[PDB]
Amino acid sequence: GETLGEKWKNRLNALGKSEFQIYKKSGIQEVDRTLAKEGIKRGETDHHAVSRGSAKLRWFVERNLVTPEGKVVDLGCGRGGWSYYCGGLKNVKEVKGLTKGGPGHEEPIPMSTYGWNLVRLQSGVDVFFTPPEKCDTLLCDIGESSPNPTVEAGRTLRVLNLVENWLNNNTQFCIKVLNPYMPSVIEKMEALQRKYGGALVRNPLSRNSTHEMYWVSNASGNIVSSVNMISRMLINRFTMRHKKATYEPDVDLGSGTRNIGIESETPNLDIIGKRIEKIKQEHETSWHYDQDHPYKTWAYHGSYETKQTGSASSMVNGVVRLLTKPWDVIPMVTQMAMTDTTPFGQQRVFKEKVDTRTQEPKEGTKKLMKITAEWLWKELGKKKTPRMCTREEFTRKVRSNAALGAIFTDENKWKSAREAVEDSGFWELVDKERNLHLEGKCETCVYNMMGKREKKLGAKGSRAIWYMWLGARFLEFEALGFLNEDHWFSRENSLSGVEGEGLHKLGYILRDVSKKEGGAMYADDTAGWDTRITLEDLKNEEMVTNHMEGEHKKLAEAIFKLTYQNKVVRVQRPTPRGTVMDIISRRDQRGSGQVVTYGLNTFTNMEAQLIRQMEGEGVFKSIQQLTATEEIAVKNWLVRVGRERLSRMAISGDDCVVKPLDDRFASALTALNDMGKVRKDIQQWEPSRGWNDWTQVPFCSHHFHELIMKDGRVLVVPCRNQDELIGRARISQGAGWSLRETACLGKSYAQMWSLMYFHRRDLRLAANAICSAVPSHWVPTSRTTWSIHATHEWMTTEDMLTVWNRVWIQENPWMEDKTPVESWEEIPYLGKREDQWCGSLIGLTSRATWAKNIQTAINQVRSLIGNEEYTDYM
Ligand SMILES: C[S@@+](CC[C@H](N)C(=O)[O-])C[C@H]1O[C@@H](n2cnc3c(N)ncnc32)[C@H](O)[C@@H]1O
Ligand SMILES: [Zn+2]
Ligand SMILES: [Zn+2]
Repeated sequence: GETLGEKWKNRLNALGKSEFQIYKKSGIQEVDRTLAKEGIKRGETDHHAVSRGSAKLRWFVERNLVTPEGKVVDLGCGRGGWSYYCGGLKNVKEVKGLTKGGPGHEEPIPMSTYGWNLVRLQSGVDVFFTPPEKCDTLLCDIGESSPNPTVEAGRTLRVLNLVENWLNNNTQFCIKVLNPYMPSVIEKMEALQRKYGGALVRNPLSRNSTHEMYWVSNASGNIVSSVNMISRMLINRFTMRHKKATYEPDVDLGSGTRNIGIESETPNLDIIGKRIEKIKQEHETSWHYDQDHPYKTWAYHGSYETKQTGSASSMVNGVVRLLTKPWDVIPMVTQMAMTDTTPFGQQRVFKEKVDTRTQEPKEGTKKLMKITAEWLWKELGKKKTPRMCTREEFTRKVRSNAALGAIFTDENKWKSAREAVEDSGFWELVDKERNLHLEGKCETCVYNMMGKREKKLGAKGSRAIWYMWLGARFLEFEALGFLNEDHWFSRENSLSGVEGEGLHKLGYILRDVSKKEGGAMYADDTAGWDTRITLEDLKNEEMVTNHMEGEHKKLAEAIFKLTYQNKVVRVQRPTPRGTVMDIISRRDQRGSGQVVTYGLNTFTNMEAQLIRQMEGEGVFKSIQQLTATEEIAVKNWLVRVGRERLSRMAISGDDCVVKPLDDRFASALTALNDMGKVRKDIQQWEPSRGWNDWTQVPFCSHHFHELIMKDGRVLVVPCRNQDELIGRARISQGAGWSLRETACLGKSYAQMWSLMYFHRRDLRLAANAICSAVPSHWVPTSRTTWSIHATHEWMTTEDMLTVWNRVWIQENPWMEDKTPVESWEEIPYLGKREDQWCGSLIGLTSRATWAKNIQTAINQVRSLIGNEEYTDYM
C-alpha cells in the first residue's frame, strides 16, 4: 500500500456490499440507459447506443482529446459502442472492431445507426494474437478489474505492450489504462508518452469503483501528477456525503448509410439511360440524389420514397412443436430462425455479398472458357434447335399457375399475372418494349431486388430474389424460354444436367456417376456463385445466339446485351427520412429471371468443371496464356472425351458433383479461382476433399442412402441431418396466422416426410402423428422447401401410400419390378445406426417416452383444433 492509488484500493476492498454499491455512483456522471435498452430489446437498430461506451467516448471526442479519422481499429469492441459512435464521425472512413466472443464476453450487436455500413464488427478474435495492420485511429477499452492491483498491473502492461505494436507517429488513440497508479504501469506509461505523446485523462462517466484513466492522443500532462490527483479525488469520495450520480442524456447515434467516395463502376449510360429516366419521371415527386448512398461496386443513379417491405419476425409452428417435444432441448432445432427481409436486413447482405468485385480472368483462362462454351453450345444443340416461345405458351403458363420466376404485375393496372395476360393493354406495353428491343433499345427491363425469406440457423439477413416486370419476363421467355421449354439441360441432352429430375431420383443419378471409374467424388460449393459471374461468362453464355437466326437472334441479343450485361436494379434502403428505393446498376453478376438463371448457371458450371478436369489432367499448363499447341490439345480433349467427362458430373445450378479421372483434380485450382468461382469455407489454395462413399456426397442440400426393401428391391432415398428437417418444420412462414393455416403447413411437412423421409424412424412417427392430429379432409398449405427439384407430390389429400407407390414404384425409372406395396409396414427404415448417424433420437429414453405417449400429444393438438373428422395413422 505504498502509492496513494494502492491506499485507495485497500480502502475500496474493505467496503461492504452496500457501501461499495453506494460509493460506486457518488458524484459521478451517468447515462440513463433505460430507453436504449428497451428500444434495442424491441428490435430498434436506429438512434440507440449499444452500451454506456458511446457516451464515454463522446466525452473525449467532444473535448478534442481524441479525433477519430480514416481507418479506425477498435480493440475489444464488445457490443460495438465505440465503433458505432465512430461510424457517424465526419472524418472517419472505415471502422474495424475486433472482440473475443463466447461465454462471459459481450457479442457485437447489429445496428443501423449513422454510418453503420462503414463498421465491420468481428467476434472470436483474441486481439493479443492478431497481426497489427495499418490504421489512422487505434481505440482500446481492454482491462478486467481485480481486487489485486498487481494482477491489474500485469493485465494493463499486457494491453500497453499490445497497443504499442499498432501505434505509429500519426496514430490518433484512446486507450484504457485499467490500473494507472502501479509503479510498473507509471514507468511503461512514461516511456509511451515520451514517444507518442498524449496524456492520461479521467472520464467523469467512469464509476468510483475503478481507477481507469484513458491515454488520449491530443491531451498533455504529467503522468504522476495526473494519477495522484485522481487517487486523491477517489479517496475523498469515500467520506463525502453521498451525492447522487449526475444524470447525463444518452447519445443519439442517428440512422442511415454513409458514402466515403469509393465508386468502382463505370455504367454504360447509353444502354441504361432510358430505364433510369423513366423511373426518374415516374417518381419526380420524391426523386433525389442521396450523397450518403452505400454503393461501392454498383453505380448509383438516385432514390425515391417507398413503403417498407419484408419482415424480421419468425413464428413457431405450434402443431409441429407439440408433436416433437424431445427436440425442444436441441439447439440445432430451436435456434432455427427466419431471415430478415426488411430494408436493413437486405442492405446488410448487399454490403457483405453483393457489393463485391470479381477480378478480370487472365488471357489463357478467357481462351479456355471461350473454346469450352463454343463446344458446349454445339453439344447441347446437336439434338435440339433454338426456337421462339409464344404469347399463347406464356398465357397457358400463367393460367395453369405453372413455374414462372419472381414477377411484378403493375398493382394499379392489374392485380395478378392472370388478370394482366387476359388484357390486350398488357400486350400493347409488351409490343412497345419488343419494338425498342428490335432497335437495340431498352426502357422497362429493370429488376426489383427483394429479400428472400429462408429458414437458417441464425436472426440472419436475407438473400436477394430479382423480380422482373411480367412484360420483361415475357420478352425473356420468348427469346430464351426454349432452354427450359425444350429441356436443353436435361440429363439426356446435357450429360451433366439434372433438369426435370425430382429431388428423390437425384440419388440414383449420383449412384450412376459413382459406377464410373475414377477418383473420389467432389462436391465443392462456390461462395455466392451469382455474384461471381463475370462479363466473360455473360459473353460466353450469349454465344447460344450463334445457333439462332433473324428476328430470334436480334431479340435474344437484346436480352443478353441490354438486360443481362447492363442491369438496372431497384433496391430498398432505410434512411433518416424513411425507406427509399435506390436505382443502381451493374454490368457483370447474375441478374436474369429465376428459370433462365438455372439454365445459364448449369451451362457455366458444366464449362467451369470441364476446365477444372482439363487442369487436373494437365491438358494446359498455365492460365496466363494458352499456347497454339494447348488450344489444339483443349479442342481435341473436348472433341475426344468431352461427352464422357460431362457424364462424370451431376450439375444442378451452381451445385455440382464431379467424379474426375483421378484425384489430381483436388489441387487443380488456378483456373477455378481465376474464373472467379472461388470455393466456400476453404482457403483459396487448400486442396479439395472428396468422398469415397457416394451415399455421403452432398447434392441439392441432401445425401442419398441405398435402402433394401423386404422383397429385395433397392430404393435410393434422399436424406439430411434430422435437426435441419425438424427445425425447419417448426418455423411458420411470416407472422399473424390462424391455427387452420398452421396445421395445413405442418401437414405439408408431415406428408413431405412420408414421401421422402419415411426411412427416418422419428420422422415417420412425427409425420403420422401430424396427419392424425390434423383433420383428414384439410388440404396441405404453403411451401416446405424452395428447392427447384422439389416435386411437391405431398401437396394432396390423396392417400399417401397411393402417392408413395406412384413416386417410388410406378413412375420410378430405377424400379424394374412394378409390384405395389400393400402397406406402410412393408416400407423400410434405414438401419438403426445409419438413422442415428443422421440425427435420430432412437435409442434415447426421452424419445421412447415420446413414442409411447404420442396419443396424448395427438389429442392435445386435436383439442386445440376442435372436434372434427380425424383418422388414426398410428
Ligand atoms: C469494456 S468492454 C468495451 C466496451 C466497448 N468499447 C463498447 O462501447 O461497447 C471490453 C471488451 O473487450 C473484450 N475483450 C477482452 N479481452 C479481449 C481480447 N484479448 N481480445 C479481444 N477482445 C477482448 C471483452 O469481451 C469486452 O467486451
Ligand atoms: Zn427492355
Ligand atoms: Zn442420412
